[PDB]
Amino acid sequence: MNIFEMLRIDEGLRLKIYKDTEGYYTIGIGHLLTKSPSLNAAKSELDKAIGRNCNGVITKDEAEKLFNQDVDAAVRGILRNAKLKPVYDSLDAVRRCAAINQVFQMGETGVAGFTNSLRMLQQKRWDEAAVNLAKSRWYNQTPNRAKRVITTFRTGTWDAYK
Ligand SMILES: C=CCc1cccc(C)c1O
Ligand SMILES: [Cl-]
Ligand SMILES: [Cl-]
Repeated sequence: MNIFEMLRIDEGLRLKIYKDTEGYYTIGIGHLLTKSPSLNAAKSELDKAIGRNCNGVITKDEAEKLFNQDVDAAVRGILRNAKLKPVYDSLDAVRRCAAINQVFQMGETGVAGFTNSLRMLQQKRWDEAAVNLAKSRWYNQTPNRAKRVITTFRTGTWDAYK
């Protein structure tokens, strides 16, 4: 298992513009296009991102391409965050995947306000952190997924992803 397989499991793959769980225009492997509720803004965005007029549809290769960039962007976001960097580096590899997933799903922003959890993760207080983590809108809106990630933090193994 690795970060890509992991996130490809959590986000799925779709070749046509779609609305995510928050009702936003997305495509491929969880690639957010825009927050605006205008489809046309979305297609514009899609066009800009691929480098061609897609008319709302892309190839697998194209999705995978966006995906590579996106993973990359997430990690790099982590490492550039003073609050995040230190935690992330304190962790082992599996656990690090869990951190990327959260960041991929919610942004460096969303993750930065998980102060308390962050701290607990840094201290290696696994179960403690796992409980804290659950007390959140994130867990409550996307429970199956949050569950997987949390377990991942808690145990350091890939069991949640079987
Ligand atoms: C709940 C936060 C866990 C966490 C620790 C380190 C770095 C990132 C990006 C992260 O999401
Ligand atoms: Cl792009
Ligand atoms: Cl879910």
